[PDB]
Amino acid sequence: PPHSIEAEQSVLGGLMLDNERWDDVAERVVADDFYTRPHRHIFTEMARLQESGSPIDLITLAESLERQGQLDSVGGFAYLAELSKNTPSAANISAYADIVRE
Repeated sequence: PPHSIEAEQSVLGGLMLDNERWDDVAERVVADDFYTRPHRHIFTEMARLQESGSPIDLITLAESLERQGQLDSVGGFAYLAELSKNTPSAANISAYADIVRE
């Protein structure tokens, strides 16, 4: 299957809905593997958060990006909200993580 942005969206959104699938995703993809700037930024952020013991769900994430002035640079809360809603829970994050890797 093709790369596209939807795949990236599903990885990120999916990670927001399930902070546990992180290790799997991290072992398959890296920030710079993402097309868009927003996505690389969000990914780096989730990396920082998760590597510091903090959850990477929508509320925690949006909260940290705002306290850092970077919320606008990522697409604002509206976009993070969109990623959270658009990605169905019935998806294989590891698969998409791999699709994004190549």
